[PDB]
Amino acid sequence: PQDWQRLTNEYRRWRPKKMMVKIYNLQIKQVVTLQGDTLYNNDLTAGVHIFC
Amino acid sequence: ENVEKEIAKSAPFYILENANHEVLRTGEETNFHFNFDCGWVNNDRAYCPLQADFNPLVKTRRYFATRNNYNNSGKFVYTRYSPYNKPSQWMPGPSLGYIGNTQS
Amino acid sequence: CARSGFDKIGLAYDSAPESELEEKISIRDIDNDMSRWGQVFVQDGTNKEISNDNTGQGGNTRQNMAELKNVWMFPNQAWDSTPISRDFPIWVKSPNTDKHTLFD
Amino acid sequence: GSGVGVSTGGWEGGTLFGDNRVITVNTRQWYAPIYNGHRYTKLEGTGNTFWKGIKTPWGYFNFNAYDSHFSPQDWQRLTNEYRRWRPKKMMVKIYNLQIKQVVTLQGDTLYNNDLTAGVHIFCDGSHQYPYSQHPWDAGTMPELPYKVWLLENYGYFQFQGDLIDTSVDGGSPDVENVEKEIAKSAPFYILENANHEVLRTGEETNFHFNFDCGWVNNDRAYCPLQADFNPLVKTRRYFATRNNYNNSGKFVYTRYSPYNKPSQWMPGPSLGYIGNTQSAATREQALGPVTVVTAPPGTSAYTAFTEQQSKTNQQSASNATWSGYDVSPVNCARSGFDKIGLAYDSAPESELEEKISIRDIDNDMSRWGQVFVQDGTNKEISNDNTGQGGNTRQNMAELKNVWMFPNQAWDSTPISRDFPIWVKSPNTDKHTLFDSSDGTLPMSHPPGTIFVKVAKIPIPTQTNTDSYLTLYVTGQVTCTIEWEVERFMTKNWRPESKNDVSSFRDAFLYTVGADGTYNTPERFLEGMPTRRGINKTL
Amino acid sequence: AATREQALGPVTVVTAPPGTSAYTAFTEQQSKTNQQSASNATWSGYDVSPVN
Amino acid sequence: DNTGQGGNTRQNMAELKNVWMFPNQAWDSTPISRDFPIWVKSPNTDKHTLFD
Amino acid sequence: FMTKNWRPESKNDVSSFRDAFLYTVGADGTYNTPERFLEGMPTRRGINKTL
Amino acid sequence: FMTKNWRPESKNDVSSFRDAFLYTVGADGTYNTPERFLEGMPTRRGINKTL
Amino acid sequence: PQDWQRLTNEYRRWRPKKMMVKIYNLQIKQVVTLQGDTLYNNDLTAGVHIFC
Amino acid sequence: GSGVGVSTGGWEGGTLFGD
Repeated sequence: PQDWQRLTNEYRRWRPKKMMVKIYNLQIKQVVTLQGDTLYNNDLTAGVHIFC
Repeated sequence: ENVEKEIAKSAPFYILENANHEVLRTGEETNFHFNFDCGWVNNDRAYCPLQADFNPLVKTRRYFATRNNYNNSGKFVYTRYSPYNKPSQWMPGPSLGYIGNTQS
Repeated sequence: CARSGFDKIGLAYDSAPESELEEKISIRDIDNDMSRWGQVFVQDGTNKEISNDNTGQGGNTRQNMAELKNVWMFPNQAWDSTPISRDFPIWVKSPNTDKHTLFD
Repeated sequence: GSGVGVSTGGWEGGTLFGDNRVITVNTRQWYAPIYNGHRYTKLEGTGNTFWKGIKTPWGYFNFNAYDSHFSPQDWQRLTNEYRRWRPKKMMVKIYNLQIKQVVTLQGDTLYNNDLTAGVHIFCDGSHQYPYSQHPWDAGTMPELPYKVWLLENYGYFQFQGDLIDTSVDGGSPDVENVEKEIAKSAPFYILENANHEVLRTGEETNFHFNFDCGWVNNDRAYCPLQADFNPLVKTRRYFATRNNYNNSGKFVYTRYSPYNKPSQWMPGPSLGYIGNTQSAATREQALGPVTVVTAPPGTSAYTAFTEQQSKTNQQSASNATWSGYDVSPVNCARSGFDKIGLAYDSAPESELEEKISIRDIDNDMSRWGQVFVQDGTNKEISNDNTGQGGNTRQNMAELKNVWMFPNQAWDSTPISRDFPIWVKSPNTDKHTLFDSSDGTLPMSHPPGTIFVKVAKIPIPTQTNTDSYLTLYVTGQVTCTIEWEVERFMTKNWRPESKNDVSSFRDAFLYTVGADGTYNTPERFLEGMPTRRGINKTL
Repeated sequence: AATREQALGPVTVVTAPPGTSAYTAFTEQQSKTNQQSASNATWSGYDVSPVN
Repeated sequence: DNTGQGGNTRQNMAELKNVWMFPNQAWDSTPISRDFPIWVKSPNTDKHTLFD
Repeated sequence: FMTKNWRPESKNDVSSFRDAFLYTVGADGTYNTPERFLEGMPTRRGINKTL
Repeated sequence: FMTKNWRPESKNDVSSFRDAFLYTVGADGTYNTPERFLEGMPTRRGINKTL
Repeated sequence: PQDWQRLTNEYRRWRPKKMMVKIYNLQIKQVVTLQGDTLYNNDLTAGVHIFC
Repeated sequence: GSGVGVSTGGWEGGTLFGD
């Protein structure tokens, strides 16, 4: 909210130049129900598909 | 010859597994760069109507026509605009006066 | 488009995602920019229909002025795009069609 | 070398016609009085108008007209010999400055020259100050090089009287009152914030400018957009015809005539509104084809009510003239209405006679007289099969209002010798196609306005009230514009119509009379308009 | 209509310069300009098709 | 008046037969058959709108 | 922006907001957002543009 | 200034002025000046300073 | 007023660094009363004392 | 150059905001 306020108050116009996105610290968790309870344990060697 | 039969035939179906893309694990990361090509976003306002910007201190050179007798024998009689009312060449921007349906 | 009189009509939106507590619907009321117009009126001639004879007095009454509700694109039009709030979309996908008119 | 007793320059003038360039040098004798008593004051229009603005202790050089730059013959030779022209670069030179003091020693007034008095000269090239100069203003450079030119007082719009009206009382701040806000956010400009020169009699100054602009086309189309084709070949296209006037009907097709062929080229835009002629006695209400009421959403302009459909403040068409500003002419590509929009006088400050000239003559066939649209059969269809016709139906209608549409091509209005050259294009984000029905060339950054005021020399007073010394500035200004031109070439066999004087109705014109009154055209043809004889293959 | 050379088309355009009188023309008394009836205009004018 | 019930009936919706050029319009040109003309002469006029 | 305007421009101050507690969390953690368009700090407020 | 503050600061907008016509000349040329301290745009308004 | 507003809104603190004053375009006028009227005529070779 | 009839300076004004 302040970056917006300071943007609109101090500047005549703006446009984006270039964007950079970074997807990192990935963590893949498995959901298993051992009993009535649900427990969340981390399964290594599971992949995630990412497509731009 | 059935055209609706054809629309359904020529409708696409897309699958994202045709495309080359990354498969990552916990240790891996990825990033993407993009370069915008775009117009601006203007933060400043006009304080004046498009047609109101002129100098009342000078008298205009232009006259406006007036019909006189309301019949076939009539003709336009011309008289000078007021300094405070001057014609303009700048039209209003486009608009559609339809407010949308509120029928409940 | 360029009519600011109707700013209140088109856009109404909520900031709060996934909040069933309250609507909090915000509508764009405030535009002080004078390059956007409230109304446009067109006036096509005298206020009384012309008599077909020479001499004679006026004729049946006639509608001199009218509001133009629908203003399309025309030469020498200049206006300003709507003021945007903090929560708006930045960009929109332009279609991949062959022909495009002015982007506003 | 330099000083009080050597001139800074000399009188330059004339014209140079060339193949690719025309250079018109013009010098005038000008003077600036003390405007408004050296004070900024709120300018309010008398009568009924809501225009409100500032009156400024400044005056300015307005170089925008053709007749100021070209003589009557330079114009004639321009329009006859050249296909198109545009300005390239302008250079103005303000020199031979002389500051005189006005003192009344007795009943008589005597004019004695006070050295060491300055003059402020400011060219706004960035347009940081309101550009209030309008085309079709009477304060441009005189067409007669021997007439002295009184600079015009500068002033600018500030706020709209009926958009500051409601509940603007200053008892307590109303942040939700929008009209209270318009008045708060209205600007106020002072030309003493800007860096500018102060000159004395020995000093001079000059300014250069580089135009970036479109052209001014002097050639006419002899053919309608849709009439250019070869009747010797038969067309391949057929036109549909309904047969039986009922549901069982269908279109039956038959070939166009060789002499009637369809076209892909639409008529250029036009608005069929001729403006209000009601015999209204108020000159300051809006009489114009399109009057535009600018009001922000929350504001109430003059007498306004809420339309209950949209629940927004709106005005009656009669009240809107109070609150709004007309645009004329709107006819654009329709040449049928040429007579409607423009009427103007050449003669400045002459109370002798009106001499109002209206643009009657346009021979250009790329501009259309009327457009008719015809939507189907002349009789309504019966809902049963078989049956005969139905209730009568209106087959054809005139389209009065033609907006912008794909495949439109037209030509701008022919301009006379005395028109404005350019017009300020607004600094708005969005613009459509530039076509001015007054023929002007809109430019993003036109030549920067040159402002002049006379330095304020105080008079000591016991009462300490403001008292200034009464004195004025006279000088010489040389405006030299370089024009980019194109000579025409044609394979046409027949002779073209050249703007001869033989077509003038008045024999003695562009010449002084017995008392020195310079006789000017009262007609549009006598002003030697463009687009006369030079033919343009469509 | 049996006449192939009259204008049958969505938009028929009568090009006449201001002072001219095209075919059978009358003066509209509002603008005092020569105008034509929609039936006569087909004689004097040129259709554009298709306008869709 | 305030309160009250409705009023005279009103036409809510209508077909727009004539759609002129307006901002944010995007469309595609007509499909052409094997036998069409390739090109057309653009007029030598000063002003042109969009070519479709 | 750069301007020769003398008078002060309208800057999107919070003082014009109707709700005092806004853009801040509450007792239960609910982040209070604007329900009005002015409280969303729109553009085109005070910066004047010579026409 | 630089800040990590999330919320918008109070900026000395003119909207808080009580008198609409201010810092501008009148009909007779009288330049209208603030009669109040807020209308004189004081310092130390919105910019927050971590203690 | 706007330079002040933009100053106070956009900046955390300020102080002056260096000032430069320039006194120029000097004009010395004499006040003489030739009659009931007072007339103001410019007398060259009259000095002004300036001391910083 | 210099003398009774040439000005010693000109009107300067405005402001420049910078970082």
